[PDB]
Order: sequence, then structure tokens, then C-alpha cells
Amino acid sequence: MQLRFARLSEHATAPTRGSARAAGYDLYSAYDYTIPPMEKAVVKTDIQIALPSGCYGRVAPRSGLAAKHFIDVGAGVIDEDYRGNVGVVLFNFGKEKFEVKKGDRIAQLICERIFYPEIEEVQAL
Amino acid sequence: MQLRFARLSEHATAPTRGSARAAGYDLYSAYDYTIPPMEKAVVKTDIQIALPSGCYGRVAPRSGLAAKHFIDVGAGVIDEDYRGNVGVVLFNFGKEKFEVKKGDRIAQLICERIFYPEIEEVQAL
Amino acid sequence: MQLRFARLSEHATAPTRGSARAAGYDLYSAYDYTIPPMEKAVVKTDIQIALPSGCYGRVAPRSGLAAKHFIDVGAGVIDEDYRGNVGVVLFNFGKEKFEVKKGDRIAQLICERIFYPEIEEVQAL
Ligand SMILES: O=c1ccn(CCCS(=O)(=O)N2CCC[C@@H]2C(O)(c2ccccc2)c2ccccc2)c(=O)[nH]1
Ligand SMILES: O=c1ccn(CCCS(=O)(=O)N2CCC[C@@H]2C(O)(c2ccccc2)c2ccccc2)c(=O)[nH]1
Ligand SMILES: O=c1ccn(CCCS(=O)(=O)N2CCC[C@@H]2C(O)(c2ccccc2)c2ccccc2)c(=O)[nH]1
Ligand SMILES: [Mg+2]
Ligand SMILES: [Mg+2]
Repeated sequence: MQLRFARLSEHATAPTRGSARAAGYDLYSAYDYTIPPMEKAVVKTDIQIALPSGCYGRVAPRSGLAAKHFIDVGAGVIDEDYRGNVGVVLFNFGKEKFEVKKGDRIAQLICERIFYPEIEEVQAL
Repeated sequence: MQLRFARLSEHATAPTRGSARAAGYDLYSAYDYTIPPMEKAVVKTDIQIALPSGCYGRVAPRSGLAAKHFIDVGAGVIDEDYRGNVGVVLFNFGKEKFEVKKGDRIAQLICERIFYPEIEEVQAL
Repeated sequence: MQLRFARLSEHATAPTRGSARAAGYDLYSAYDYTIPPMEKAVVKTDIQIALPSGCYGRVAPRSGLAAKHFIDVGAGVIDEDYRGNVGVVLFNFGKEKFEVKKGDRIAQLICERIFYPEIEEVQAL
């Protein structure tokens, strides 16, 4: 099934995936942020998504931002039934401030397949 | 396609999942920990788990603890055959200490589906 | 349901997985690196890989390095069609430098199953 989304404001950008077999859709900041050194920011995308059945959506790092600028992505687990505004929690572990501009790609969204098991307690395994 | 667990001591709390389609089961600390700024702790759950076949268990961040308190989860890959005490490695990148009380939810456990491929070397792909 | 790889230099070490049900294959450094406290390094494996169809390759942390040495892995999303040198972005959040010696295992490679959905914009969910 498809990944669907809707744009919660005009500042949102539709996620894109250039390559057919790329693991994730690019997520774009809907706003300017300045993240000082050793600080975190929630970067809003102003999109809502409806994930396909049988996965969650992992908000995962973009490789170049980590290797060049020491940016990481925190949190990241979007439940299959989440319909709120997707926020990317960015961590700037670098020594200088990191600027996000509206329309910058700042993370990717991977549809990771998972089980939804029932849980059972036993005395010992 | 059940997740089974056992309590290794009476300090453990059975993992829970509120929504049927949340990605993960909440893991609870069995102990109090104080994590100073820019430090790590291994927080013990005092549970052992038996993951379903075809996945590993990812210990992943709770979204709120990351966006509000700059808490991140390190390590996180529990192999399908692991039967030891589940430990959550918490990183506090905040400027203030972070208190874990016994019984606090500190991470979530996601059953992520994976392959177990054989490996082969070639001269060049 | 083969993972295929090729060595790009003679400094590369073939990835290994000791347990049949371990989530990932060990990745080994091709070089010596010294990572200062609160810094990062891109550790080259000098291998290229060809992932099985239906997954991407997560470069994930080794549990012991995170809980003992405060090492974490950045980036980590290797697309199914990536044929370049696999680099591991290591973050040293410890107060002491961390030494990587050529031949050390520095991360694991997990074949995470994923969907590759088409994307559809709707006016609202
Ligand atoms: O990385 C993630 C992980 C989960 N989710 C979905 C849950 C987001 S949230 O439901 O949990 N949420 C939306 C409104 C408030 C809160 C929040 O935006 C937030 C911002 C600031 C302080 C506390 C919470 C948020 C956003 C992104 C990640 C985590 C929390 C994301 O969007 N991104
Ligand atoms: O996040 C993870 C990832 C893997 N595992 C399973 C393997 C845990 S462990 O086998 O690898 N382990 C138990 C004995 C020592 C070690 C440890 O508790 C540890 C604590 C402190 C210093 C060194 C090792 C541990 C626990 C949790 C994560 C990583 C290490 C977890 O529980 N949590
Ligand atoms: O963890 C990852 C995530 C993705 N990839 C594949 C893309 C690697 S890369 O194509 O994107 N790459 C190869 C040459 C330059 C770049 C790089 O080696 C790099 C090193 C130093 C600065 C900037 C980029 C790299 C390697 C690993 C992760 C991120 C960048 C990895 O190997 N490791
Ligand atoms: Mg506006
Ligand atoms: Mg995953």
C-alpha cells in the first residue's frame, strides 16, 4: 500500500525519493531553525502521514549531515496510526550552530516492517 | 508471534503497549538512576525476553524524553536469541541531570523484521 | 538471500556473524583512527556490499562499545543500491579519546526489511 500524506500548511514540501530503491523519503523542514552547539530542536515538517499497514515510520538521519556537520536524529519512532504533524528531533553535537532553512532536507522517513505481537508473561524462559 | 518475557526479580514491570498499533512495548526501569549531564547509564529492566522468530528487538527512544529532555538511547540491538537481563543504555545530553525512578518508562521495544542472509565474497560487485 | 560484498583494498576484513541468529554482521575498521572526546570520525571498512532485495542495510551500534565507552553510530542508512565504500560514522561522547585499530569491530550491519511505497498526497487524512 502507498504512503499517503497531507500538507498541514503551505510551508510544507511533499516528501521525495529520487531513487527507486532508496530506503527512505526525504523530509523537509517547513521553517528556519537555528540550533545552537550541543542543543536539540524539533524541526516541524507540517505534514501528516498515513503509513502502510505492517510498518512504523522511522525518522532517520541523512548521511551527509551526520558525517559533515555532526547532526543526529533523536526520537524517530512514528507509530502507524500517528496523524499529527511530523517533527524531526535534531541534535547538533557540533561546536558551531547549525542552520536549517525552510525547504532543507533534514531527515528521511523509512517504512520499517515490524511485528505487532501479543505479550505473554511466563515464569522463566 | 507472541513476545514472551519473564521477570528476573520482583522489581520488573511487565512491558505495556497502550495502542494496538503502537510500534513498541514500553520498557520500565527496575531501579532508580541519576544520570548527570553529558553522561550515560545502563538502566536495567530485570526482564528477559523471547523475541518472535524473524526479528530482532530494537530498544528505541521514547519520543517525549528526546524532544523535552535531550535523552537518547544508545546500543539497542537485542539479538533474537538473547535471554539475559534487558538493559537500556540511556544517554543524557541535556545540561541538567536526568532522574530515572524505579518504574518509569524509559524506552520502547520494537520487533523489527530482518533477514538473516548468508554472506558471500565476490571480486567486484 | 545472500549478502554479497567485495573488498575495495587489501585492508578490508570480511564481515562475520558468529551466531546464526545474531541481528547483524560485524563490520571492521580498515585503518587506525583516534577519535577525540566529543568528536566524530568516518571509519572506512573498504568494503562494498550488495544488500538482498527487500531491505536496507542499517549500520548499527555494538552494544559493548556504547555501554562501556559511550560510542554511538551516526548516519547508518545504507540504501539497497549503494555500491560505494561502507563508512561507519562513529561518535565519541566519552571524556577520553577512543582508539580504533585496523581490524577492530566498530559496528554491525543489519538487513532491515522495509516497504518501498509509492507516495500519494491527499488534501487531508
Ligand atoms: O521523531 C518523531 C517521533 C514520533 N513522532 C510522532 C509523535 C510526535 S508527538 O506526538 O510526540 N508530538 C507532536 C506534538 C507534540 C510532540 C512533539 O512535537 C514535541 C515537541 C516538543 C516537546 C515535546 C514534544 C514531538 C515531535 C517530534 C518528536 C517527539 C515529540 C514524530 O513526529 N517524530
Ligand atoms: O540495548 C541493548 C542492546 C543489547 N542488549 C542485550 C545484550 C546485553 S549484554 O549481553 O551486552 N550485557 C548483559 C551483560 C553485560 C552487558 C551490559 O549489561 C553491560 C552493562 C555495563 C557495561 C558493559 C555491558 C549491557 C546492557 C545493555 C546494553 C549493552 C550492554 C540489551 O539488553 N540492550
Ligand atoms: O552509515 C552510513 C550511511 C550510508 N552509507 C552509504 C553512503 C556513503 S556516502 O556515499 O555518503 N560516502 C562515500 C564517500 C563520501 C561519503 C562518506 O564517506 C563521507 C565521509 C566524510 C564526509 C562526508 C561524507 C560517508 C560515509 C558514511 C556515512 C556518511 C558519509 C554508509 O557508507 N554508511
Ligand atoms: Mg508562516
Ligand atoms: Mg530499524
